[PDB]
Amino acid sequence: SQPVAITDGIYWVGAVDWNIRYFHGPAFSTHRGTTYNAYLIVDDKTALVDTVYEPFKEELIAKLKQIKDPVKLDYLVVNHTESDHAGAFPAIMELCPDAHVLCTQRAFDSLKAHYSHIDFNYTIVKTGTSVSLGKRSLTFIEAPMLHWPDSMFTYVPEEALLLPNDAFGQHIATSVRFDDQVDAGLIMDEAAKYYANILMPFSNLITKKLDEIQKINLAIKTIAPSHGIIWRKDPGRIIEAYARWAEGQGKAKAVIAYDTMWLSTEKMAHALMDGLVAGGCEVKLFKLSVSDRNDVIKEILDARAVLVGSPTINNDILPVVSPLLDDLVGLRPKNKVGLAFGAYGWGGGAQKILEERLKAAKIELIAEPGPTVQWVPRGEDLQRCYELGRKIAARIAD
Amino acid sequence: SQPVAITDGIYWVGAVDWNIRYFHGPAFSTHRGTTYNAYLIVDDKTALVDTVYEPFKEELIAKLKQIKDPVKLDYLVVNHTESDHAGAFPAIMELCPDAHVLCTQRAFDSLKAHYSHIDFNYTIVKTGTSVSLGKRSLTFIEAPMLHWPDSMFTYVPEEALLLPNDAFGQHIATSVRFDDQVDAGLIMDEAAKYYANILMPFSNLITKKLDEIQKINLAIKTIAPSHGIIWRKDPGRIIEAYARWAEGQGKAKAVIAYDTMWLSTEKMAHALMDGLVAGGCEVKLFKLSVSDRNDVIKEILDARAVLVGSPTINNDILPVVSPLLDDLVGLRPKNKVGLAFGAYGWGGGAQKILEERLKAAKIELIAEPGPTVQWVPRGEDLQRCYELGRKIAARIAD
Ligand SMILES: Cc1cc2nc3c(=O)[nH]c(=O)nc-3n(C[C@H](O)[C@H](O)[C@H](O)COP(=O)(O)O)c2cc1C
Ligand SMILES: Cc1cc2nc3c(=O)[nH]c(=O)nc-3n(C[C@H](O)[C@H](O)[C@H](O)COP(=O)(O)O)c2cc1C
Ligand SMILES: [Zn+2]
Ligand SMILES: [Zn+2]
Ligand SMILES: [Zn+2]
Ligand SMILES: [Zn+2]
Repeated sequence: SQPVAITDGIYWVGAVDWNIRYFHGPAFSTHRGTTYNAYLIVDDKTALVDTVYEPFKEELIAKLKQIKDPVKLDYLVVNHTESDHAGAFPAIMELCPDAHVLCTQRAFDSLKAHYSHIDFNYTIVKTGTSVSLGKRSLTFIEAPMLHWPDSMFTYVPEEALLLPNDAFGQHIATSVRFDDQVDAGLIMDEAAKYYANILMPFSNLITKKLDEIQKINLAIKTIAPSHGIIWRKDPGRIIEAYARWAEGQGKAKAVIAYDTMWLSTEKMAHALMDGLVAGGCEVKLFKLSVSDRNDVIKEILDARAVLVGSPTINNDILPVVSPLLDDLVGLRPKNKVGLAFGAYGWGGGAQKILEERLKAAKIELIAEPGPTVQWVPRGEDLQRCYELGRKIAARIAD
Repeated sequence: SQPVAITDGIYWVGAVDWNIRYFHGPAFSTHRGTTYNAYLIVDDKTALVDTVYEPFKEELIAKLKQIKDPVKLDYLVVNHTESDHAGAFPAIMELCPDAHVLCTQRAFDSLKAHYSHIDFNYTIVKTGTSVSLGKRSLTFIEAPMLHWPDSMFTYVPEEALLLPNDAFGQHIATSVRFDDQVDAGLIMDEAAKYYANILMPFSNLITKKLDEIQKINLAIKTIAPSHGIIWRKDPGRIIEAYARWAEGQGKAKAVIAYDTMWLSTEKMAHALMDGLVAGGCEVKLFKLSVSDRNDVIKEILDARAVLVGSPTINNDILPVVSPLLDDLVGLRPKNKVGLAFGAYGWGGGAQKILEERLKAAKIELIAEPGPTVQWVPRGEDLQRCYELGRKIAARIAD
């Protein structure tokens, strides 16, 4: 209800969403809700950075009024136009028709598309352009595909404050606002779940952007994303993390996701696992119909190996295994080795589909024609899987 | 606990599984449990038809012993070798090592695969072979792929009793055993849920099989499946139902399955629905992340149109929509018209995938390049969808 000062004249005026359990419709599971972060920079001219998810506009406005009532607003920065950040645009614009919009070109197009019927003053910004607010100013950095084509970060020189919008955020609801008021390991895990499910496909763009920021030698003292905690005590940690994740070196870990109807594919999953562990490798095993897809993807970000298994039903794979596969193809895991496996009763069919989809995700099969078994595994069948797991372990070496 | 007599000398000795909520691993959802039906025919020689899911072997044996304790068993018929019916094979075979197995060739192969280490006396049966038990006898009818390659039905002429194993069954748990002690509409619906998710792919085989039985002019006075209620009062209904479902004529109904992240695909689903309803069509609308895939498939059995929609995320379809698509390809719905639709932000990509998978399920698209919208629908966009729903209605005619 109350705004929170990041420093004098700079306030967090977002909204906390405790009860939301799924983001992007079904796409992302938020076991602990999330927040919609918006920032108010007060000066000779005052600027509001991003807005809020439409259902929380009241909270935005109520917080704005707590800093200064008749909401002033000279500039309204729109770093991103998805709905969780631009949904309260009509309301804010209605509250200050004179507000000057600062956004990218693609942003401007999106904004006219999602709202039209709303006229407003503006200026398309590009990497490097800068507006002054008086004592402080805000410069911009275009971030195409650093989630969306319209994406961009805002930087406040005078304070070394970076406002990347989605980048560096984590989906978590707390009444506390800063990284130093939260458990280090828990918040870094949320951050990884975030990266893995949203930024994984743009890993190469992340390093490029990180380097650009590195060259220009930008001083970053605090990072305020659009979701979650504000990295005020140690931005370095999250920046180093993004670099490692985007590089994709990985860790000597393997994720095995699968499902079964009568346990044979499971017995194979188990043997494969034993081989992987014997080869000195950490293993995470997921029975998909009982695990969270986003929690599985998060584990894959650091894994060097991804094994997926399934029996064949009606000459296809088991439908619970589909989500993970189409999600992998779209997320484009970088630098991963893999394997498909599973049982069958007569003709088979799921193995082709599994290898097809795994290759479409650019994951290199450690073995064209993966382990397959008819009806039930026998001693040598499980032994072969064990050896295979041992092979994968040797390659994921480290 | 107690066996139930179907008629003197013929008893139901199966087990009721009240708490199972998912069958075939994740594949089939059993909102109300299921049962594993097995029958004991007593005569000069006594025969047991099918056994029971391994975890319920004690109930089987306990029931057998209440009929006659030293379990006698001269013949053990194995109509089907999946585990829900042959899981207690070891235990029965160890209780009567001399039992004579009567099964198909493919059954015999499966049996040696899933068990080996168990030898038993037997005789491969074919359509027409018949064994006598004294006063009554049992004749067999091979039923390849009427679910499994090893499937077959058992017929007891003296009583006009058909024991089809899975065919004609329904996944439902009740303490009552017969169709006349259950609501007609509820049991027929469960029967349809069953047919749609298991038998839909073999609808052509179903009519052939129904015809062969028709010509041979078999007197069926009672049908005792391997799951659910026993059709003892009106076998006709369930046989006529299978005929109509297998035929695939359908009904003037349309199923629309979809999901969205921001509501545009939903608004399109809505428009398409209005057109379909305006054209005199019944419509079932399913938001996939909140509906039961099996419940959705059941509705498609009767539908003449199947519309599937999805926005595009990372150049792919939304992962929640995958299960239904791969399940439709494998189930091969007979004689269906369809359409794919959805929104997108820039490049698109889900429409291609949707149409491909829809074709792969041999569903005739009522329009290659289905309705697609960028960002949000505008008036003409929804109008167009409305017209399309209107068009499909016209074809679904009736
Ligand atoms: C409804 C159902 C449909 C099936 N369809 C096929 C099929 O099309 N092709 C095949 O080769 N096996 C088929 N099977 C057999 C399974 O692939 C086989 O039983 C396997 O051992 C099960 O693997 P699991 O124990 O890992 O679940 C089917 C089994 C069931 C229950
Ligand atoms: C995480 C996320 C990833 C996206 N990826 C793509 C993409 O690869 N290609 C595209 O054309 N649009 C993409 N979009 C844009 C959506 O397709 C677009 O916003 C659409 O309007 C959402 O459909 P809906 O309102 O039915 O949920 C993406 C949107 C989000 C939120
Ligand atoms: Zn409040
Ligand atoms: Zn082990
Ligand atoms: Zn009991
Ligand atoms: Zn309406």
